[PDB]
Amino acid sequence: AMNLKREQEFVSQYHFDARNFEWENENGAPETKVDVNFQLLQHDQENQVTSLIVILSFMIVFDKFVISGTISQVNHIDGRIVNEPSELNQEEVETLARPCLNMLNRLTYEVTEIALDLPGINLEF
Amino acid sequence: AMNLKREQEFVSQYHFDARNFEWENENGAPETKVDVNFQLLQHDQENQVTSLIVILSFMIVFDKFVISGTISQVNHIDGRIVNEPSELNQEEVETLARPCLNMLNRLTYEVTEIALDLPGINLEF
Repeated sequence: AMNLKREQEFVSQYHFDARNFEWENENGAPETKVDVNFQLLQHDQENQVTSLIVILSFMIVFDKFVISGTISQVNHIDGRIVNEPSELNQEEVETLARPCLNMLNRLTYEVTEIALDLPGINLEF
Repeated sequence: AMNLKREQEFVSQYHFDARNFEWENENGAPETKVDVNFQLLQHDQENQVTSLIVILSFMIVFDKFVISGTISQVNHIDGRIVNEPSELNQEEVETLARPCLNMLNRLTYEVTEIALDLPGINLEF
């Protein structure tokens, strides 16, 4: 089990936009892309803690609309010095991103239910 | 009572953005502005119906974030030719905009509850 201390997850940007098919005719249709990246904040050598920001950025393309933005969370990994965030494995990355991914799922469910007047879309990320 | 036939309300854009105080230091803080405008679609002379689009555009500034976008609804005013939408009075304009305003209130309540982890903000528009 990762020994994580987590700060409050933070929405920097959450955008719902209807697709503009006139614009896409000229410029091409947007593509879905979802990415998790990491910013180092601090290595505490004495206590062996790495503080970083987990950053979830997304553009998710539906038939009629696009969901896009960035959600992030400061995480402290207790008991490990992670020099380069690329050394974290897939399971570690998912664990680190889990609160952000949940935020994305819950905003998307509520916004799509309300905006479309249909049962909410569950991304299940 | 207005004799309205309404089509489904439509979200063109609904954006939540954290304020960028570095950007605002250079560029000035955003200001709240909410506006209702009208696009004529058709005057049906025989049936005496004016079809228009009611367009609610908004930028709403909170301490830490901004809500902005556009929500619209095609309305048909049955029994009246409205040559120039500026001839509608305040009560008529509110009635025409009511579904859009409700959409704005409900998206804002849910998005703020989820994103901020606090009771939803009720705009009460």
